[PDB]
Amino acid sequence: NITEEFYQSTCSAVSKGYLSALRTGWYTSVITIELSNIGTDAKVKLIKQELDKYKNAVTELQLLMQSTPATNNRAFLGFLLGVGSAIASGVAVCKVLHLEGEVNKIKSALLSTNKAVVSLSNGVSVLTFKVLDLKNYIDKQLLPIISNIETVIEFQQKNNRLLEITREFSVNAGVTTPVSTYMLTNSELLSLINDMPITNDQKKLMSNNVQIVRQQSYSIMCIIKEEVLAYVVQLPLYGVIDTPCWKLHTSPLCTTNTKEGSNICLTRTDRGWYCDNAGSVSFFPQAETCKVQSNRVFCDTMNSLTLPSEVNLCNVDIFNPKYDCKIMTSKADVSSSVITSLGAIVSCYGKTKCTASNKNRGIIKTFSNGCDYVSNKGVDTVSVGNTLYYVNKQEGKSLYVKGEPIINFYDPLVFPSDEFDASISQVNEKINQSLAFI
Amino acid sequence: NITEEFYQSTCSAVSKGYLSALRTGWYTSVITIELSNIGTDAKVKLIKQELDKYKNAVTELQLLMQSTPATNNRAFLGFLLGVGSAIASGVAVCKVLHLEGEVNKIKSALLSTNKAVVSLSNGVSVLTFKVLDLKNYIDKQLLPIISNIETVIEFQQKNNRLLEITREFSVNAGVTTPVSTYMLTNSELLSLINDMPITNDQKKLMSNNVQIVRQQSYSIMCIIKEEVLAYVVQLPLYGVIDTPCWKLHTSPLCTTNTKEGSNICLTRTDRGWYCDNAGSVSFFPQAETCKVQSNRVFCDTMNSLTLPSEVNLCNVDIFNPKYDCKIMTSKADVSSSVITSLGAIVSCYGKTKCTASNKNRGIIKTFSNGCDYVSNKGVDTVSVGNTLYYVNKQEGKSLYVKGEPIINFYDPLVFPSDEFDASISQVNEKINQSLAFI
Amino acid sequence: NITEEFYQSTCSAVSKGYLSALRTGWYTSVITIELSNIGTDAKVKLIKQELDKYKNAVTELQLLMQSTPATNNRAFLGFLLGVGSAIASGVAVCKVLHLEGEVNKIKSALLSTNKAVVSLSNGVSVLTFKVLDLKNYIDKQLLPIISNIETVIEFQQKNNRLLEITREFSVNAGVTTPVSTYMLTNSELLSLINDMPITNDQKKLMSNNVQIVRQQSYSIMCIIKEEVLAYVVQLPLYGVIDTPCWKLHTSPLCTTNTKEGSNICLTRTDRGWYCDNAGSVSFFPQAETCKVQSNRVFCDTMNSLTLPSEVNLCNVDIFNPKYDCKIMTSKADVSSSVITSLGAIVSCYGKTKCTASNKNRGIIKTFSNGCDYVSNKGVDTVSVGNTLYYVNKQEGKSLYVKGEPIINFYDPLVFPSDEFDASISQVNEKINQSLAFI
Ligand SMILES: Cc1ccc(O)c(Cn2c(NC3CCN(CCN)CC3)nc3c(C)cccc32)n1
Ligand code: NI
Ligand code: NI
Ligand code: NI
Repeated sequence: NITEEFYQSTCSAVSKGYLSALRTGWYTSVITIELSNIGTDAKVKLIKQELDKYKNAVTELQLLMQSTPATNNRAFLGFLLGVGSAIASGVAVCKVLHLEGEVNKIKSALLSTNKAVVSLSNGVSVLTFKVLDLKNYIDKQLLPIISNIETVIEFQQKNNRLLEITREFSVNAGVTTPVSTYMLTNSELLSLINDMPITNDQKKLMSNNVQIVRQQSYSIMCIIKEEVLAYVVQLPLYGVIDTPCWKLHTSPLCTTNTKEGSNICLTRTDRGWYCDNAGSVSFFPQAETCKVQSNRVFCDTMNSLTLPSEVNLCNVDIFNPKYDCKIMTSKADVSSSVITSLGAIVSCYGKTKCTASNKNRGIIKTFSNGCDYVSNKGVDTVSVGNTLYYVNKQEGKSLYVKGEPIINFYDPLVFPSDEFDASISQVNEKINQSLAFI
Repeated sequence: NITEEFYQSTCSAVSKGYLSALRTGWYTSVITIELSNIGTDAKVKLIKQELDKYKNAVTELQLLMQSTPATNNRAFLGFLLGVGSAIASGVAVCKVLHLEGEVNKIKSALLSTNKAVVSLSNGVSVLTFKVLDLKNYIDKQLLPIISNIETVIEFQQKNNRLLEITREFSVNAGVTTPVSTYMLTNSELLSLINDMPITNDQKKLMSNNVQIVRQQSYSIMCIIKEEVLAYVVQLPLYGVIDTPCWKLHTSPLCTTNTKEGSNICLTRTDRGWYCDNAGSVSFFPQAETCKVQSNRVFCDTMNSLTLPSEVNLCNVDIFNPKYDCKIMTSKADVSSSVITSLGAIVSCYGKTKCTASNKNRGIIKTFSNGCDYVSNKGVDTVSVGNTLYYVNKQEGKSLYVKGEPIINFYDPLVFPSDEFDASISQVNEKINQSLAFI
Repeated sequence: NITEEFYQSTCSAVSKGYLSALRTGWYTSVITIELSNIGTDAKVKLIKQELDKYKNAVTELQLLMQSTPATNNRAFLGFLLGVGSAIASGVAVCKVLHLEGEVNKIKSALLSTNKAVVSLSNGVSVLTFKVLDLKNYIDKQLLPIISNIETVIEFQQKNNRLLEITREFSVNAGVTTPVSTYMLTNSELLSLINDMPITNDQKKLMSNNVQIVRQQSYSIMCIIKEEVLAYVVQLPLYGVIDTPCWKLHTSPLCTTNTKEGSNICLTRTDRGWYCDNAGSVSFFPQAETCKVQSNRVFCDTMNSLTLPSEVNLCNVDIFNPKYDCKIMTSKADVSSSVITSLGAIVSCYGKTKCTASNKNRGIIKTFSNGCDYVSNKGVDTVSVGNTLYYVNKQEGKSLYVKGEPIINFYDPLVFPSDEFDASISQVNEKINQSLAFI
């Protein structure tokens, strides 16, 4: 049940009713492909051509794995975030696979089965998968060599996966995300998730959202040694599930004076996704880092700040004494809209045409200067200047919470007009300094 | 006919002569694939293997469509933009396809033809396409079952499109962009555009720029129901065509005093693409959101601000009284270049080596400290410090408009040196306050 | 030998021991595919179907090349960078290939061989490659037409490369990066690099890092004329190799007073990669633009500033008189971590739980309020609030350099709390102004 409240006083809107799925950790599995260490007619020539693609793929992956895997790591409020190393857990597992005897343990565990748990030498208990046995196919079906065309067809089919895995790694420098169906087919991933040491709620959540799991996973090319090709697939652990989440939408709140350039603006800067988490609130300032599936929101705690739950008071009383609510100030009174979950915020200033329309009937509301809001019931589009926005047509109730725009409480003569990483208190602090000198 | 003017007074350059193609709206088409609801030798075994890939693909897409489609939406002057919901129109059409009887209308309309217009239950008139009839192939060619190898080959060819469509959706969570040739082949797209309810100028523009149309389109996986696979392809509507566009390039303008750290800088912040549109100017602050093809510039109005055409006065008189031109200030006198359409802006400060070269002859100009410009006639590269820039070799005339750098009109002692979202008036406003106290 | 030093005084850490590979220029090669200008049974029907895919691909590429190739160009300290035109060199070479007689020279040079150097009409000496002769296959093997199935199989294999090259160009508007194995196979690229007019150190570096070369290259679709398909592959020139590089990591340094909101913060803004280069330092403010492979760091000089080597003094004495070290100030005392090459910086403020753990033993350190650091020896994870960071497990020694946090030297009453593009001197300059008025 999605709902939404718009706050006329602060030109912001909160969408409630979502359930969390937060990636809090990683699980590393080792996916393996067993390799073969190895007068012409037309059908044998096609076999030699496909066999050469196989050798080249192996040679290509071996040349690729002469270097340690790595990505590119750093050194509205997104600049406040820290800097992780996303594949550091997978790379550490991959580093263990280079120790002597380590690959042999995996090779031995997968001798009689395709699915095995192996505890590596450093105590890490990883699930191991043999997804393709090219050794057994090439040795039992191609080493006999003249032959037939159904072997040519079948060999192209079994080799194609190796060639595609190699292509993906070649244009991604050994590290891919999302994890394609060549790295792990849909059935392999589902059975991997089923055999995973996770709870029953996590298995259902991951199985019902495999496409999201793929986007939150990495495939890390690891080693080719002793006829074994191994890459680490690093899967999300969802350690926070089904807690309340809400999306804060903000838009500029300006005065609407007639004289151009005499207008002052403020904007709440704490927009993003918010999820209750372990007694605090996980705040994701760049809401584009989260993916929404029905009422479930998938985020990654690496792109979050951990905040006191009092941050929610900015939505009811931005002047509350318990949390210093974050705002920016400006003079730029430019018009724009923010499409919310259940409606649209319109910040209409100057001489801009701002309307809301219905498909069949056309314009049904003309906005006046200021910040205003329309629900998605009976509305299909919104227009701000030359920009047409379609609104979301999801079901749910909106509440318009009336209140005076807080920008009216500020005297333009002492208003600090270029504050970015600011708050209610910092702006009051600067006002009182300009007031002292006059 | 592309032309360019450089303004020495403000360290900026405008490239004129371009024609617009602005995505103002969306058109939603429903693309359908008709599905089949269904002792071994070598050729039959290959058929069973390909048939299993088909079942798995269907099963995979069905598991994928258990959730509502969505992307990731937000909550130099790009921070001023609003926030749309790019696939909200497609998702709304897709939501209608889940109503009872809706899929049946599409199935019936496409019974005797592959191209049909269907008015959905909510009055939306959508064009509908059947691009692949796997039902008829599997039922009339594979249900008879021993057989031959040309059936194995042909079935792999017809099934491959379904498998690739499924792969794309699987690593993109049901929403792809650009729209690949598997979603819609080049011929299907061209005939879709031809049968579209659009003007003749729009049909020619889209047909001559299909690769751009692909990049501005989305494919939204929708429903598998009653042996019909349907995905919505959401195509751009170019409601603004052939209006004048120009690209504003800006670069830092600093004083060139000898004492390090005594220099003050300003930079015009209104760089981006500008297109005349419906009596105003559509401003795209993140010029990387537009794609240039010859003299045609393709943009998306969702990444624009609608501005008074008086904003063009900042290029002739930055101190004009009709528009408050946007600038930032700093002390960071770092060297850099901006490659323009027809030349290069060089901001050379401190001890940096800045030159312009020709392929055959080498260095032909050494820049002195300040902001300067060179046309692309006779120039192939520009070097600022350890950075080599190739210049664009497109044809067209540049004009160097002489004038005193406006940074010279500012007294460094009262110059506000960390203004970002500022303007000419805001900076004068702050100067007069620091002047009052001294 | 990677090493790291943490500076408690400034909440920053430097990772030393890396070797550079800086793309300083571009090399343009012309890759060519020779084209053919051209009652049914089952095997001939499959041949006609594959032949139609071939015609459509040619027709598609011809329609694509009716426009000039282009990308999307612009107009912590990344905003200081200039703006290049990445494919301007390739596009210029491609423009020459449209002059009359130019394609014929290439066609003639590659008549008896697949590898040739051709000097174009404007004096550019480009290496030219014929990677696929579909003309000779279609004319000598398919123009004879009933036939066999091994021809159907072989023709699908030889045509597939053309179809995939066409797909890539179709969803990328004629410009791809990275350069896939369809544009240039691994062997073709290696032999291209070997025949390149570059030094022996550059050949080894590029050959041992082809996957990185691919990511730093572009493929530019160019011309279809006189049965020749030509695209320009634009390869990086690494003109700076094996100079020292180091990564600067920064994190917020705040006071740790008990009263909420009374804390002041500063953060060094000069984080990024740094490489010695030609007497200066190449600074890459967006460290995600560089790719690390073992101890080699690959960057692109287009995303760099050229700085005096004195910028390194900010790591030893941020108050040094030779370079004005860049900082930002704020009041936002939010907790976060920065994962470094060999450890983790923890900025722990307020009521946040901050710990460091080992896989087997659990929590081994609890951080107190302030900025602190832990090496990756014996540490596997770090937790700041609800965010778990895995640390990098690479080998190397860390040094903890003790010193008083410089934030303690600032009186909060005159501390400028919203400076972004600031420096040590600018902040002192503002403090002395607020001090004068009190
Ligand atoms: C890329 C970039 C470059 C330069 C820069 O500053 C910023 C940060 N920044 C500031 N900074 C403020 C400005 C005035 N302040 C002066 C105190 N009266 C100083 C620091 N205002 C901003 C606004 C409004 C929008 C987006 C970013 C903003 N980002
Ligand atoms: Ni829209
Ligand atoms: Ni360049
Ligand atoms: Ni991590």
